[PDB]
Amino acid sequence: KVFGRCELAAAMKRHGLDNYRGYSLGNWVCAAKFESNFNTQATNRNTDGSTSYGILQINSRWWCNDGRTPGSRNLCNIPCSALLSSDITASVNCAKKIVSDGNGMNAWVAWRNRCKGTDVQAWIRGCRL
Repeated sequence: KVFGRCELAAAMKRHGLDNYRGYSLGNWVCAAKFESNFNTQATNRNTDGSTSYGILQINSRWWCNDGRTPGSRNLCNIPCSALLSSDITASVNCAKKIVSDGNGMNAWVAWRNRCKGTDVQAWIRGCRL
């Protein structure tokens, strides 16, 4: 499913991400914009041979099992395919664990390079929330 900007803001808020570990909703919508372009079905293979999945591009080396990443940890205890669903619940629950890992949202390289330190409030401007 390709989400609208305010539609995704409202689904992320209902799933408890506004201000989760101190990151405002605008951070999360900005990260999804640049990681997947709001598309739940986005997959991208990485250089180490792992693959990143879904709206927030969660990676198969540490977080989900896709059956083709040697020595991967499956920390969210989920098949990576569950992260491509139009219902973002599994993506949000795994992202909560990732942002709690000690490095915060720096774990998402597009957040670090394109969202960190910018007016991220612009991403939810205009939405009825």
